[PDB]
Amino acid sequence: SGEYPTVNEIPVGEVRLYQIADGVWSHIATQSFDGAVYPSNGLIVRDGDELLLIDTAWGAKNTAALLAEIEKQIGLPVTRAVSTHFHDDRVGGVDVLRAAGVATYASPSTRRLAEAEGNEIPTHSLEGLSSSGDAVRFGPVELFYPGAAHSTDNLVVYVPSANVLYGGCAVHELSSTSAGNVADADLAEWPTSVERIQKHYPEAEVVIPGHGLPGGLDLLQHTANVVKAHKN
Ligand SMILES: C[C@@H](c1cccc2c(-c3ccc(NS(C)(=O)=O)c(C#N)c3)c(C(=O)O)[nH]c12)N1C[C@]2(C[C@@H](CN)C2)OC1=O
Ligand SMILES: [Zn+2]
Ligand SMILES: [Zn+2]
Repeated sequence: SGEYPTVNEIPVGEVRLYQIADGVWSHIATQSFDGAVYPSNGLIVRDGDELLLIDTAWGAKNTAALLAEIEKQIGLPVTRAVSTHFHDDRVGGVDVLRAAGVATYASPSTRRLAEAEGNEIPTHSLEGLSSSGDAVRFGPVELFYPGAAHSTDNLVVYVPSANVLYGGCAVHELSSTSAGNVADADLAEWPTSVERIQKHYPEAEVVIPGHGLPGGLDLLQHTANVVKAHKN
């Protein structure tokens, strides 16, 4: 009924959308992994009479449900998708997208990691993102590579029309006490990568984490704090 939707409010398999700003929504779904249930976010950005999708809904059936939810709520076609790192909460569902006629994109780093680990593989390579601090335009967003953090390949996405910063899994929600799933992380580089984000996007108004509630710029500092403390 209007609040940001949370893990116990979304059965696995169902997707909800949340309006962030004019022409910007997040998508929220839930999935089981290793016997626990987790929420996760992605982004939808209006691109004229089409939509750009950022990240899958964490699984094939969730991603089909995402497409159906977008058709219900928005009614414009998803034409392109970008995955912001190689994990299943970002690429699981790319096969569904690709069979729905969505052109799927990720960095070469993400593509290599996905292939090596047996995750679904976006079709198209995003060049120009291989050095920390790199940025490229993609439709109505800017893609930015901050350096290694949650994963070595993680990208962030900025919506300049709305000052929306989608941090993906390099950014944690304010209620987080722990640094999430750190299996593939670089805890030592993570704070430096967050500081690059802070420097590059000082006018962000909304910050969206990869999992959990959006907020403001404080999510960035909070993330740096929790990662440093976890590493400690
Ligand atoms: C698919 C993905 C994955 C799965 C399960 C949970 C998470 C989480 C995560 C964990 C705790 C959280 N909150 S909590 C402490 O319970 O309160 C929250 C929240 N909100 C989010 C994240 C994240 O932090 O981004 N990602 C996850 N994978 C899997 C894996 C690849 C590797 C195996 N080779 C392990 O690494 C990874 O990230
Ligand atoms: Zn991840
Ligand atoms: Zn994640």
